[PDB]
Amino acid sequence: LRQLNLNNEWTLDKLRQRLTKNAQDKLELHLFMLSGIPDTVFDLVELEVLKLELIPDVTIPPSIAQLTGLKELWLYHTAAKIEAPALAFLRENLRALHIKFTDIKEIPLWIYSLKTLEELHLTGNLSAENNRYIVIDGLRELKRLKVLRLKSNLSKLPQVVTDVGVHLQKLSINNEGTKLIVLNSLKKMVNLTELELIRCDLERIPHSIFSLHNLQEIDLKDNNLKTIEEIISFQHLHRLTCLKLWYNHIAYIPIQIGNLTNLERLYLNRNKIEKIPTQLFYCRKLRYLDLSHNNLTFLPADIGLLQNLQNLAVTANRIEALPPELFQCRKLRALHLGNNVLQSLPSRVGELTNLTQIELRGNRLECLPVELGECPLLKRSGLVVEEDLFSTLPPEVKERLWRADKE
Repeated sequence: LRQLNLNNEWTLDKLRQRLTKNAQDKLELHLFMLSGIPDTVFDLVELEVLKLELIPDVTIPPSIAQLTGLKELWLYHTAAKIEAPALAFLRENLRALHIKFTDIKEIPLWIYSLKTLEELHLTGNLSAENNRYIVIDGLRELKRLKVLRLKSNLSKLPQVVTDVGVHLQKLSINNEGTKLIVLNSLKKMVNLTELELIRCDLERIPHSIFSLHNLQEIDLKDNNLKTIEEIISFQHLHRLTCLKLWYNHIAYIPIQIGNLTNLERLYLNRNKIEKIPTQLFYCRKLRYLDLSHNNLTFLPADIGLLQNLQNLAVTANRIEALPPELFQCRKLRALHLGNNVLQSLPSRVGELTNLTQIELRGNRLECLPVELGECPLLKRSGLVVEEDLFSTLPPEVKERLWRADKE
């Protein structure tokens, strides 16, 4: 009676109204605090992301096989019970499985029998008595995994993940402040491209990090690096293109950082850098530069050595003037320059053309240069600016911007 009442409550129309999209722009359905899964969910054929959140001991009927495009599946605090035709359609269609848990029994034993599983986030502790990576021992059977996110408060890495890593390309382990014992057991990551140690608290870089030639994304976030000294051995790794060293205790950057040229999204934000050096601007391929929340003494001129740079965020620094060299760069779009000590913007900012978003709530800009109104791609949504200095501008320029906004 409870199941059939659930079917009668949540009809297909309001479910279509409630349909949303995930981060991957895929059709998702967030079922929160439900007694079960209505068959109106399973009557769908175009669903790809079946999200199941806090449903007590549900039993999945076979009609999931009708959901022809089903690829993702979100289990958050949900004990899932499934049958064999469902397992068949998930063995031929399903290539993703997102399991969030706080208990071993919440994790079902069917999820290890998938023949197309490719993306897989296990959230919750996986280390237990006779169950430390033995909850999930069927991850050998899954031979097509490519993404493995583990928010599990983990202390060691299984070798079987290293075996799977012939096809796996992303491993992000969240441990809430627990150090793993790497011991150079990660070198089978030939296909790994994004090693993301979130809140690892390593304070050191093992050789396995700069032994893996396919790594392109390296963020040692919240690892409390007082010093970063292992970038020199990265030149054997030809594929590194983005060093997003953010949210760290990095006190200083050695001048040898000027040796690099090939980075694009150099994000060195949320650090303790005393000043940006000219050496850092020897990197010619930089397209994105985030230096938010630093102790930079000033902004030098060599920031204008970045022609392909698109977004620049030197927010929450001690910066007073933007050089004309920065305005020779035609590709500046997102200039998060706010909460600074900026005295003024030199009129050579009229050279700028592609400015899109700027933040100026804060700073010390005495009055708006009219060149800030000159930027075409910069609209009212992008020009997050004070209103009085905007009113200091001639009314007809404001009218032109308004007409561009509304027509």
